Amino acid sequence: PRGSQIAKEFESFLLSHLDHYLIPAEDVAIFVDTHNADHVMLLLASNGFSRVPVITKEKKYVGTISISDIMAYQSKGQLTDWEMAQTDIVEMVNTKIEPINEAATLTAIMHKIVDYPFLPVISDQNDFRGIITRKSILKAINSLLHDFTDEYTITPKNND
Amino acid sequence: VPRGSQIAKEFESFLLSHLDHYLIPAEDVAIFVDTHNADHVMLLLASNGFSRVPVITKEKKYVGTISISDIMAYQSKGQLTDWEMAQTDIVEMVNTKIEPINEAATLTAIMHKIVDYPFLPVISDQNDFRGIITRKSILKAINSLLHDFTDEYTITPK
Ligand SMILES: [Pt+2]
Ligand SMILES: [Pt+2]
Repeated sequence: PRGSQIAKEFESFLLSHLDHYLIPAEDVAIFVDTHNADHVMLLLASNGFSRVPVITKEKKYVGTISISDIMAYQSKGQLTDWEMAQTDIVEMVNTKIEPINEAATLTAIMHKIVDYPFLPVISDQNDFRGIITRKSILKAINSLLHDFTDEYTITPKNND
Repeated sequence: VPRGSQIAKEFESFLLSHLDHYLIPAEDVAIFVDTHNADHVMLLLASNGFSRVPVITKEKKYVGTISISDIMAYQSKGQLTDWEMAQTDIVEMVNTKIEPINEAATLTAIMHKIVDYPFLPVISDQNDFRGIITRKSILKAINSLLHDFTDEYTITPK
């Protein structure tokens, strides 16, 4: 059979704080597929971002990029610094984090946010809608842990 | 004890009794020593997939954290040459912004602090490094809470 779902009461409460875990595309730092390998490497080391979403000039999701992705590509094809200043990031884009849909179940988001630091949210047409981070989920989880008892009563159950 | 807004005692009880393994021990956490040369640390951080790593002393005592952005910022601050950077240990570029939590910290405080930082170094009263609590390990426990809380508890509308 299929696995367990999160309690309907928890899913109901968290869906009243949707604004918290979904971070819109306009508030998320991104790189374009046509951007320079060396330039985004210098930028990733200055900003100190583990990995950043890569999108196209028409705002469509491509993958993610990190310093370790660029550095692995440099070793793989023995590319010099001058050659890296002429290479776009399309060729070294990480596609391991499978993007979730806008209509994803909160039970799936909770399972996937454990595995990845962030989940890119896309439309059925692959338009980058934004990201869901471990931090934004924990903000909503924190409100749940403090305010769940405002609309709900929890009583212990004895199974013995 | 005049405590403020606390997490529900039922949630705190469940998280403490079933999945208290969110306190990743010091033996399972990758670390750097404060004497490790900056360039080799930078090369290691760029080879492995790590945003920032805890820095402990030779005597397993907490010092701070290190990231590529910490080393690179120190390099431009003093426009240091690559041979000057080779001799340099990471203890001069260490990041002490993440204030370590105590072993005796409340779960309510851990939950407020894990939102702010990707991980919380857990230390003793003598600053002995005990391990870390990550956003990932907290989310594993939170996931078990969201699925199995109703095993020992009944939730009814108020
Ligand atoms: Pt690099
Ligand atoms: Pt560097």
